[PDB]
Amino acid sequence: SMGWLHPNDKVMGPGVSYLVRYMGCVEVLQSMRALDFNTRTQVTREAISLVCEAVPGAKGASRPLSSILGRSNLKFAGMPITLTVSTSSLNLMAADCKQIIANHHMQSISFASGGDPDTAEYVAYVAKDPVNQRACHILECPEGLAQDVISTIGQAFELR
Ligand code: NA
Repeated sequence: SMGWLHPNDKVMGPGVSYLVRYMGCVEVLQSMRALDFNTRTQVTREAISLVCEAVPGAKGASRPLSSILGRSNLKFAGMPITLTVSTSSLNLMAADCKQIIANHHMQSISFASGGDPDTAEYVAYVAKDPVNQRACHILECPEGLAQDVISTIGQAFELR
């Protein structure tokens, strides 16, 4: 119930893997450091809402915070992946266990959070990549794993 869930060497070395469902991303148009924590949390909650209302079968299924949240990218939304969380990156690998959906360098991650009780299986993180710029990426996790994922993302960030 307290503290990191995995040995530090594991997170620093190969990373920790999870099976989750990538749910797409939502462009983020302000630096997270310019916003208060409560606002950061609202942005992630709303990004989760945006993707869940579009992607069929999403467990969590005018808009607020349109100054901060922009367009959705649904190209890879709904796809099962292996997420590998390490000190180098968040690595997102497709169901063939070959194709890389995304590899978000850890140094590019500027916020991570869960949802609320209605979206408790979701993880949101704000990253940069050359495709999506600053965007909020959404993962739908199996029961139990969302908090593990969020904790381990922090562990990786800190150990980097
Ligand atoms: Na390493």
